Amino acid sequence: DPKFQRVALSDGHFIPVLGFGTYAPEEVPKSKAMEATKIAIDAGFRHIDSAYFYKNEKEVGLAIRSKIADGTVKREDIFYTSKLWCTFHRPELVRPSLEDSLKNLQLDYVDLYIIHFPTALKPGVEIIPTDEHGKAIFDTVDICATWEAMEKCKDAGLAKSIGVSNFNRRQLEMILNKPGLKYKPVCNQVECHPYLNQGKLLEFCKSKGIVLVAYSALGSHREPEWVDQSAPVLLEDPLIGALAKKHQQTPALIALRYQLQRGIVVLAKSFTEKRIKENIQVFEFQLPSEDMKVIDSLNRNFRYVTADFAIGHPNYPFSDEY
Ligand SMILES: NC(=O)C1=CN([C@@H]2O[C@H](COP(=O)(O)OP(=O)(O)OC[C@H]3O[C@@H](n4cnc5c(N)ncnc54)[C@H](OP(=O)(O)O)[C@@H]3O)[C@@H](O)[C@H]2O)C=CC1
Repeated sequence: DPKFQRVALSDGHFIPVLGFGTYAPEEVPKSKAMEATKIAIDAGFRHIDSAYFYKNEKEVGLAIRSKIADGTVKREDIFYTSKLWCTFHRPELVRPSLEDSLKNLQLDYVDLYIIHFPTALKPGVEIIPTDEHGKAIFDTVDICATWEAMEKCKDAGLAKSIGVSNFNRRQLEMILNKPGLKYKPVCNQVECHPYLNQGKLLEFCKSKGIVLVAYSALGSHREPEWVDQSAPVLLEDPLIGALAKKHQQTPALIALRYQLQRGIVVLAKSFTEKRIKENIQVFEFQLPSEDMKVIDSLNRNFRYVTADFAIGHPNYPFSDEY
């Protein structure tokens, strides 16, 4: 079945091309990620994307283990991703954080463990420590030192593959060029959609054998406190709509298909049963090249995720052109 198709990672493992996103706004209970991940697995999703920062790994782990126990899948059929949060970048904190995730999931390994952002923050109890004025407190940690601790996690068997998220081209070169490098990042998970199509970073990643993984491919949750209401609304875009009508699909499906045909691994979050089922219908139609070119005209360098917490940090990723 085409919906189970996978893309080769540089390390010899394989990643399903469509993934299920599990983040939701803080008012949504974590149970809904559990319930939705069960439905996703039933619908045919096998790649599941989470993070320490989402505070949902006990719930997503329960979902996965329930679907292993009712025989819908085996562990090896699931591709689960987690992410190292910025307050754990110090080398001594990386494996213990992954081990905590694994204890919360009740799983023996993750398929993929990635550095969530390139900006280390002060370690401690707070997930985003701040000062008196509500600004985040930075830390100074060499990203290469964090990377070597990620390599040790692969060697320990706790992560089948390792990668990065929200890195720019300069930052990927830092790791690629690290003396002693043992494992190249297998991916770079970044925002990507028709308003931010990532064409330059994609070409760079492809030149280096790194898979680009797209988040906010359906336009995000648009939470205030990360997105100004003046943000363009991807799923209401009238041209995406016209193409959805042309193909007898939906806007969401156009947005997802665009990414698949560019060699991108695309995430899609939905906690609505009908939509979960819809989204995996992306494998049931194709776009012609002329329509791909039209969708390329939508690019406007618009980010739903600016990571304002990290503005002023030396490793802030989004100042460079790519
Ligand atoms: N590495 C990183 O820094 C980041 C990683 N991520 C990952 O990427 C995932 C996806 O990105 P995210 O920004 O969460 O959201 P998406 O861009 O995937 O959009 C989710 C929104 O689209 C809605 N939606 C889903 N499918 C449809 C459909 N078929 N028709 C209409 N609306 C639909 C959802 O509603 P509903 O659920 O109510 O159905 C939700 O409101 C995250 O969950 C997370 O796993 C995201 C941001 C950052």
